[PDB]
Amino acid sequence: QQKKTIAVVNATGRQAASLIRVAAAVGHHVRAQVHSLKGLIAEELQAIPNVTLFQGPLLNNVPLMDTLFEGAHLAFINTTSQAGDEIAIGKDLADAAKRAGTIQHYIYSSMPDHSLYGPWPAVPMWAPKFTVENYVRQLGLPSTFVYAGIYNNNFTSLPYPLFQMELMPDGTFEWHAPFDPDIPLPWLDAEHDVGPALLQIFKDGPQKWNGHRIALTFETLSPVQVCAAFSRALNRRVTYVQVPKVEIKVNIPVGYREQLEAIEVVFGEHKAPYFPLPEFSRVTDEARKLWSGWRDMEEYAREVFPIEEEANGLDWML
Ligand SMILES: [Cl-]
Ligand SMILES: [Cl-]
Ligand SMILES: [Cl-]
Ligand SMILES: [Cl-]
Repeated sequence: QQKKTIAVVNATGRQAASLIRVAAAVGHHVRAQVHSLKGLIAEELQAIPNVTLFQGPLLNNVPLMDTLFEGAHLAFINTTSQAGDEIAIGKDLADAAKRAGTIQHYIYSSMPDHSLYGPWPAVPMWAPKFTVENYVRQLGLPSTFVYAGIYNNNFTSLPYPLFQMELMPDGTFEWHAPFDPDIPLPWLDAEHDVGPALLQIFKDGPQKWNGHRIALTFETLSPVQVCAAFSRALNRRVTYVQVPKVEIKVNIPVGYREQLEAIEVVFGEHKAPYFPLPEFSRVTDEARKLWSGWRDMEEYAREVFPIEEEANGLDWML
């Protein structure tokens, strides 16, 4: 009954773009911030009638935030550490949403602070989000926090850290990571499943979800199980190899290296849970109730992975 307007930031990011596409298709008007209008996705998103893009930085730009929230009733916020000041930006956005007065439900995409649950270090790009989560909880605005599982499409044969599905000379594939071969990890098809799940949270409403933490993951798989889904999907031998240090074969930003080293220690060295919150110990229950049509790792490897690889210029799929 009159779809409410949704405000979003980082519009071209996976989580935001997924929500935007489905929300607009069902009638929601969307107000989305993007750092720049250029780009395959930004251009794709601005061509959707129900969507309006507002280009500019979030860093020290509250005015843009006030503009974004004007006339909005719902918000889905996901920040990045890129411009630095992620905590600051997250608080400014929450304050801007409160000030707009019209936001009835504010969803923030949070991550754990591992050092709170054991003799473990805080993963640099995750812990900050939890801080923002604590802040948002204090605002007199209904809020819900989603914890995203590992994206299925992090996988690529390009020489990128942690999630390379390396193509060997013999046509076989190998995934090398510090993750214990058998401890199940939480996965997520961002493209297809983030959008529908977030929309159901909005449909259910703030009385049901105010204050809740939801694990946005629809299936748990150990690395060994992931490789077998790929092997089964591509009819190729795909095997997992546990490695102490992440193989970093290309140059990466300083902050990303620190993130990876934290990962070597937390999952490699300590074998700590991905979601170390007591609430998340099935961890997939709520997510599946929210969106029944979620896709698994085998469908990704077989139906999307080949196309994404060809799009990146790879030829193994001929
Ligand atoms: Cl609505
Ligand atoms: Cl438009
Ligand atoms: Cl509150
Ligand atoms: Cl490089």
